[PDB]
Amino acid sequence: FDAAPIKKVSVVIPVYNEQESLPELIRRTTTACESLGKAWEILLIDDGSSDSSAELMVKASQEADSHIISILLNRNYGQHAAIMAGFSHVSGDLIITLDADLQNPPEEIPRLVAKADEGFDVVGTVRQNRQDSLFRKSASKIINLLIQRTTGKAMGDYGCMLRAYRRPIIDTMLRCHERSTFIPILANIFARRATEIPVHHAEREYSFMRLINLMYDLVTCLTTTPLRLLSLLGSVIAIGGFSLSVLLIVLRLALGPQWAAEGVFMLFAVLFTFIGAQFIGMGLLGEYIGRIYNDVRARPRYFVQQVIYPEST
Amino acid sequence: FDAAPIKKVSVVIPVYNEQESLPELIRRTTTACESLGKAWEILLIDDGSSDSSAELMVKASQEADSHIISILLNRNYGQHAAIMAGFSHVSGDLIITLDADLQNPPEEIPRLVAKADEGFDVVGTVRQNRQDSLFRKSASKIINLLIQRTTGKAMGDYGCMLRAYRRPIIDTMLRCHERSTFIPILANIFARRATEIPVHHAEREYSFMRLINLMYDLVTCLTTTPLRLLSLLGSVIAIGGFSLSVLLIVLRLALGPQWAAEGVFMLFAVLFTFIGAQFIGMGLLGEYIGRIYNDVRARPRYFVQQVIYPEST
Amino acid sequence: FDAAPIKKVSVVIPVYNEQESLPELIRRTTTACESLGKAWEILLIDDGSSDSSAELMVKASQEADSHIISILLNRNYGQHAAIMAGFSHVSGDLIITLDADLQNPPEEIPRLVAKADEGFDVVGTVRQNRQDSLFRKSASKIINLLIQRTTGKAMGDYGCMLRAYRRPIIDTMLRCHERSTFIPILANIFARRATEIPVHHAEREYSFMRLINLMYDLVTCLTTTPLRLLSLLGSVIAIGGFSLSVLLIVLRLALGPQWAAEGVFMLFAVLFTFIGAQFIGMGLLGEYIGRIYNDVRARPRYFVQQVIYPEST
Amino acid sequence: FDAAPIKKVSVVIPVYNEQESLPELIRRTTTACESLGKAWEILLIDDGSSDSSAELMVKASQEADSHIISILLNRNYGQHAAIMAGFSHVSGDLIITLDADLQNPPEEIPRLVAKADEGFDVVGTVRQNRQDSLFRKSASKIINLLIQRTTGKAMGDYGCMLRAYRRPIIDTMLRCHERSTFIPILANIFARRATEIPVHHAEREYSFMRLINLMYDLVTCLTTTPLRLLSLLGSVIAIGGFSLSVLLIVLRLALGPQWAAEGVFMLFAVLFTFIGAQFIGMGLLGEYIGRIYNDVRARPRYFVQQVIYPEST
Repeated sequence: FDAAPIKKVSVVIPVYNEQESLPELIRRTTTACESLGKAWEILLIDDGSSDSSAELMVKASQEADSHIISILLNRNYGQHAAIMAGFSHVSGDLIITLDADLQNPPEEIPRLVAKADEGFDVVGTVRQNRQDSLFRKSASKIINLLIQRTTGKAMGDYGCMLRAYRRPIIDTMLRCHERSTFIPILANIFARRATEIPVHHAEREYSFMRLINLMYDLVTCLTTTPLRLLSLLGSVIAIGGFSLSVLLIVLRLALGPQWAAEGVFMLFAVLFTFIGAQFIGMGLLGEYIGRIYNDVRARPRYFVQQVIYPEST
Repeated sequence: FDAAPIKKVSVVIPVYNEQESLPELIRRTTTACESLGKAWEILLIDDGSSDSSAELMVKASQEADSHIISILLNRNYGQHAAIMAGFSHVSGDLIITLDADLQNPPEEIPRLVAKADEGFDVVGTVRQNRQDSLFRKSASKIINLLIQRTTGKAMGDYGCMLRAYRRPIIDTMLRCHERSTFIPILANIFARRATEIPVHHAEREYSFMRLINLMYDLVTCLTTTPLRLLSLLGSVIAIGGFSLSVLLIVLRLALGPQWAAEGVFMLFAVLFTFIGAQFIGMGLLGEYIGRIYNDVRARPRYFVQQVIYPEST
Repeated sequence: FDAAPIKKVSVVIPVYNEQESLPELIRRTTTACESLGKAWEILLIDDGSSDSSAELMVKASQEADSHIISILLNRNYGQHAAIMAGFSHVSGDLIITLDADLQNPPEEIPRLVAKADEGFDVVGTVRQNRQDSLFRKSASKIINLLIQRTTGKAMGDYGCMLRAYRRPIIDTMLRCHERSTFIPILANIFARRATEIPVHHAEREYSFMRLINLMYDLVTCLTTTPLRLLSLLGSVIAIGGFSLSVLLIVLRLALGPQWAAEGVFMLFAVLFTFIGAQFIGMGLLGEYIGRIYNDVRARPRYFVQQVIYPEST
Repeated sequence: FDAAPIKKVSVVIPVYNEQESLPELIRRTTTACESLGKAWEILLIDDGSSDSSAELMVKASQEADSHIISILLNRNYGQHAAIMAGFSHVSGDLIITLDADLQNPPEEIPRLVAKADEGFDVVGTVRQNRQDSLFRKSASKIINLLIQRTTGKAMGDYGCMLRAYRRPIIDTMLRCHERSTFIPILANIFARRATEIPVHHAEREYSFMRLINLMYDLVTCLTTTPLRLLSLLGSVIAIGGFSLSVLLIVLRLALGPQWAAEGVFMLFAVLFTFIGAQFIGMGLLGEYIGRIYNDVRARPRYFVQQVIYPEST
């Protein structure tokens, strides 16, 4: 929970079939870290590549005066799991995640280090003038609002990989064993102070079905409200059907029969009341189902910064 | 599990942006504790405040001859989590929870200590002549009955913060890791002897949507009966539709056709039978869902007071 | 896993407001145990009684040359929990459970010990000529068949308290932490050899709503089949509606219109197909829900009796 | 994670009432293992047999110069549990599972050992010209495709028992405590390199209801997609009903009334919209239910092969 100036930096980079980009990535990333004036290390994690990426990483770590640690996985498990493997081997005070495709320039690293020295626990980035499609642009805005309400911190670009975390944030994320989650969201759940800064990127150009799968992951990770709306929806339908049934009953007695299908309409009104009550029942199940999920994840409830005892005198 | 007289008292107070009230709270609370004639300590827990509350607490704990312990959290986590942080640092025999807004006078503390010395494990309070709205007043009565049936102990005011717990009660509540719960309810699940006494309070004046959210938390924490009512409701609907279908079939044969829409009515009757069977199915799922929730919470099953072995002679 | 002759016997008796019966229970139970010719102990567990039962138990355990161990609970938790408390304090090779109301004579204890010496891991009892009501008598038969199919062992009377368990059976039941269960059922899940014998009892005369609650507990503890029947039921309804819809479509073209409400009937047939598909969906959820429950309970998968390694020569 | 040549082989064989086949199985299996030129052991696990199988196994293990280890279970628990018992007692580098009914010849063992020496972590088998029924043949093809998509490895015959696993694969499967699963599927989730080879078998001739039960186990073990299809199905129904309702409303105003039952048709269209929304609600529950199941199983997220640190110079 230290707010002291940073002394060492750790860089975490997942690798999966990056044979062509590695020589340039290592050179540019190394130069930027040397300009910090601090101790540093670089972690390369191979996620079961098949294009000689592992051979290059071993050679780099054996090079004279190297600061590169190579972690090799037995097979492909995912980018999220590869990052968590790196978190378990870091030794620095500030942790920075980066992409191996060189979409995010390594030259932006010094800016994040300087911003963190001002006391921010988490430092994010926002890509400027990326000119995405309207559907994707609109979706990003919706996600940003949802994260702001739930976590209290904003996220302009949830999909950007360039971010900085302080060590106390990383240690607690290692205490969360939930399989479905999003690391940037998890950090803001424990962060006290956060900010974002603008960055530039390489020109563009996941798939559509990957995007829709991601929407469910975000919503389930953030809120259980959708299960609450089932009961609200049902109560509206149930009340509407009940009111119409009474109106038809009272209307015909005070005004005599009016339509040939008058009996059929009353039967439908009773049916709609039952349909609404079914939504309430499903929402009733949702209240228990949602609470089971929180207990299963078992996130930490609090973290203590310091305790002050009265003087023994 | 001691019924012996109290020797030390611990006071737990959550703090969140109470800069204006702290100077008066510390003075009044300190005086009342000094009148007990017992050893005492006061715990102040800051839940990520932003109005210089943390600075005052540190100064108070460093004051000469102080009995104040200050616990600082890295960010805001909630009143419930802040209280649990205090429970993990207490050292007394009787634990008292209090509010930092001075709604509940600190001068009532000696009364609770005296009542606990008579052998009661839990001592509650009831606010007199608070003149709440009819909807809120009616809701409190319903909650009191529900808690009485389930726990065997009554609770006139579930929302009052001034309460006393003996150490054996606090230790077991620390063994319950359920995220959604209510501390006063949890205490009565392990208490042998309990009572409530009247108190006075400052004049009044959560929001409406906060109240409805709280109702679900209370019901889910107390009972799984609502999932049982789905099957009962369905059986009534299913039996009604089946009876009407038979009546129409028998009626027309013994009395000939009667209505133009006679065929349509029979189809509706068959439908209502299916609708009821759907409620049974959802209730069937509820039986398993509710039992999963109890196992996940994993509350203690029993506590042993003492064991008497026969004499070795 | 020993099949050796029994050397010591442990008797477990839950107590809850048995002030009048205790003096006779202790005398009769003590005499029967002395006739065995083996070492023995008696455990009395008080489940938060309020009629001086605890005072008598302490006096009995302090009596000269006593074999009685008294376990006192801080409050009432249930008969099932009281029994589990006794299991955690036994020291014998054969464990016998008995009722404190003297409905089951203590004089039947020697018979169970003799039967267990023949090599049976579990020994049960069946009450003769109890002349229960037809509804209760029929329910017992249904439960017996269900337990036979699932466990491979029969149970004539699931409600009889007089039973004997060998130590290896008790130790494993202590490794099952499921809150909702039935001890006699759990024993047969690990027993290799079991039998039942007839006994006599005091003349009769739970409530009706207690009986229906118990039926759900038994079924959920034994099988998940009821969730499978939802899909089977839906497929029948869906196939029926689809067939009728085709018949109406083909029938009218090859035979012209026949009824005024012909269009309405086709709409109902389409509806019934949707209704059936809803049952399939609920059953689809049940497949996952039922498997979650088994993992949460986390019963032992196997127990090893002995391992024979080849001779070192 | 060694790719080194195999030095010792372990054979695991579950036994349940194989009195007639054991003498031939032991002789043939022993000869094949002696031809390998490596150290070897054979494990026989008795799953609560009742036909003198246990007596023969003990005699075999006590025979002079024997390599047979006998593991006896207290009762029948299942073939899957019996295999896991063997995995906990193996001591070799390559693990081979075999059937005691001699359907799979033991003479195929040397082929699997040779194939594993080429660097494959898992080696499977495919039965040739078994001439199964069309329904069973078609089902096998569907399962093979499903496993290929999910695991990245194919499985021609999921039901064949003859397979080889390297030690690193077995150790991790012991870290998966899920009760419902399929061992061959679990191995491919951690394997880097896998292959299958053809084998021959004895001529044929589970039951039908056993086959349908197995289909649910496979699908639940592999994917949660079926819960996603509920929402997709509902959206189609909801959109269709909404479109038809608008068409009827617009059509009649611009073309006047057309049918006597025009009002009834509109009511049905509104109903179908509600029916579809119910499918969405169930799918909404499925998103949470499916994620609870993955956390409960708690499979390992990754395995590290080696870590290369930079030279200290």
